[PDB]
Amino acid sequence: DLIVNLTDSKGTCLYAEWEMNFTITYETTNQTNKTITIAVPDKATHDGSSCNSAKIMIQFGFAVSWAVNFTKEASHYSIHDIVLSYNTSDSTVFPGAVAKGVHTVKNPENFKVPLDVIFKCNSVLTYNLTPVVQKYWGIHLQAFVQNGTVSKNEQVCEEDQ
Ligand SMILES: *[C@@H]1O[C@H](CO)[C@@H](O)[C@H](O)[C@H]1NC(C)=O
Ligand SMILES: *[C@@H]1O[C@H](CO)[C@@H](O)[C@H](O)[C@H]1NC(C)=O
Ligand SMILES: *[C@@H]1O[C@H](CO)[C@@H](O)[C@H](O)[C@H]1NC(C)=O
Ligand SMILES: *[C@@H]1O[C@H](CO)[C@@H](O)[C@H](O)[C@H]1NC(C)=O
Ligand SMILES: *[C@@H]1O[C@H](CO)[C@@H](O)[C@H](O)[C@H]1NC(C)=O
Ligand SMILES: [Zn+2]
Ligand SMILES: [Zn+2]
Ligand SMILES: [Zn+2]
Ligand SMILES: [Zn+2]
Ligand SMILES: [Zn+2]
Ligand SMILES: [Zn+2]
Ligand SMILES: [Zn+2]
Ligand SMILES: [Zn+2]
Repeated sequence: DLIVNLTDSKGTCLYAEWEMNFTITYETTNQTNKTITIAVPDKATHDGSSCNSAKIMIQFGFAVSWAVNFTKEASHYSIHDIVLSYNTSDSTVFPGAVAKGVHTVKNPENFKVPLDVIFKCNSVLTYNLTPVVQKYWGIHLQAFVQNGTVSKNEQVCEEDQ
């Protein structure tokens, strides 16, 4: 139940509510592969998150970090540069991994959301980024919150129709 509620001295400047998990395939011994799913729980930290161009950063243990960009007035703010980094030297989640160190998968998505609204999509957005399947859902989002108060006006993703 990921919640990132960033505030300044005038109120909330960024609100994010969502759920995500990552299905990762990595190489294992004797020329094999292992596929695992990591559900990001809450216990995970949001260090580095900030309200130019407000970002969210999520860390979970040794293994996985995740980040996203919000850039204002690319018409009128873009959700961009979604990046997942995972560390296969962590036996805790990647047991039997051949490769060591960090791997990074980039998401080409560049999504558009109006200002002064809250973006809502409780539905599952799936991005197939081999070797990683990213799933996002239960999303309530507003970057660049004005007057310290989250908007009451909703923009709903098409998947919710
Ligand atoms: C976010 O935090 C502020 C201050 O901590 C609080 O007033 C508000 O209810 C929280 N939730 C939002 C803005 O959705
Ligand atoms: C990952 O998310 C999808 C979509 O919400 C869900 O169907 C699946 O059960 C989740 N996997 C785990 C291990 O929680
Ligand atoms: C699967 O394993 C092969 C070798 O068996 C390796 O070359 C390949 O990179 C692995 N793929 C993934 C997604 O782990
Ligand atoms: C996207 O975020 C990265 C850091 O994660 C930052 O360096 C970059 O400037 C951001 N994108 C834009 C268009 O500013
Ligand atoms: C990856 O994990 C291993 C073991 O947990 C650790 O030695 C290494 O420093 C980690 N790398 C990063 C960039 O966190
Ligand atoms: Zn849930
Ligand atoms: Zn809510
Ligand atoms: Zn905090
Ligand atoms: Zn670990
Ligand atoms: Zn890799
Ligand atoms: Zn590539
Ligand atoms: Zn009205
Ligand atoms: Zn449906």
